[PDB]
Amino acid sequence: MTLGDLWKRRLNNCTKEEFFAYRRTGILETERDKARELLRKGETNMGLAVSRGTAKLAWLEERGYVNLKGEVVDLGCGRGGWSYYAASRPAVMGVKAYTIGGKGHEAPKMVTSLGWNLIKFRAGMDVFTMQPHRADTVMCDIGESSPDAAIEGERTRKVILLMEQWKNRNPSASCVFKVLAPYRPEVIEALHRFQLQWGGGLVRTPFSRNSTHEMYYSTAISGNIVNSVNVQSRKLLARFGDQRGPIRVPEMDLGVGTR
Ligand SMILES: Nc1nc2c(ncn2[C@@H]2O[C@H](COP(=O)(O)OP(=O)(O)OP(=O)(O)O)[C@@H](O)[C@H]2O)c(=O)[nH]1
Ligand SMILES: C[S@@+](CC[C@H](N)C(=O)[O-])C[C@H]1O[C@@H](n2cnc3c(N)ncnc32)[C@H](O)[C@@H]1O
Ligand SMILES: [Mg+2]
Repeated sequence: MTLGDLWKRRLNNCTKEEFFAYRRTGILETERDKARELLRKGETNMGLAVSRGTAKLAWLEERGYVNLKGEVVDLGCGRGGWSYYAASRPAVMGVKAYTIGGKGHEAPKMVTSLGWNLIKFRAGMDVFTMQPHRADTVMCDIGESSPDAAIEGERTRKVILLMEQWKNRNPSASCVFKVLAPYRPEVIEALHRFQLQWGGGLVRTPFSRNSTHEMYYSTAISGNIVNSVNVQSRKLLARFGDQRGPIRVPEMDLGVGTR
């Protein structure tokens, strides 16, 4: 049993009020008041982020932890926050975005955010059985939360295997992907093998809530994986009891227009 396993158990044991306060203590949170209503009413001429994912990927790019370029593939695009971010980057020439959709899953939001015309969305697509194709940048933000850490570990393992398949097709592609449950043993083993062959490392974004252990793997960074995970598990375990609120910041606005 790992520190992350203990964190998950302590999380599940919170009362409702305890969980709510812990979830957001000390986290950066974009102000989505305007964006949320525009999307709800069906406004398409908007550059405000379609989800909280946009600011997360922007942070990784602005830190130099990812370098989005060329032909990008967004595996599990959901509402499209990462696809719209990538399409706005001058170094990106095209985005192919795929998501399963259906009951309980978010379909792409359709807006004129800058570079929208460079995105090809395909909903109703399972990426785990889809054959890889050529790409310069492979992104994947898949990892559905579950109160069961063993399920979260298996979900994470499937994402890492997907990334190995895309790297097999594209050995030189840059990769950025969510690692939902990085502390599980089969996840450590799989990440170690990934890092051995492809380089990379893990990083925690400041927008990720304390109710998730998610870390992002990128081929553009480095770092001992076990040390990265345990550092994160301890920061999460130490935040239990903190009463400070979230840190509110403006939502990303990418502007509108074609590229
Ligand atoms: N103690 C407690 N734990 C909870 C509760 N709800 C969720 N959790 C735990 O927190 C984990 C993450 O919960 P969520 O924040 O809803 O997961 P998410 O993927 O971010 O969900 P979205 O907000 O829809 O994006 C769950 O897998 C549970 O382990 C709750 O009401 N009480
Ligand atoms: C919420 S999204 C990522 C958020 C996105 N990066 C953004 O910025 O809006 C994760 C998506 O992956 C989708 N997904 C999960 N499993 C999938 C699968 N096997 N194939 C395709 N899409 C999948 C889920 O429906 C979900 O919408
Ligand atoms: Mg989660």
